[PDB]
Amino acid sequence: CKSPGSSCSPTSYNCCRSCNPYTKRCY
Repeated sequence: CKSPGSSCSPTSYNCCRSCNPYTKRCY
């Protein structure tokens, strides 16, 4: 995954804790 806080794409949700759609950053 991507680490929390990290610059990610909203729709792919490619974080361990989902990508915040508004900020492009993992919860």
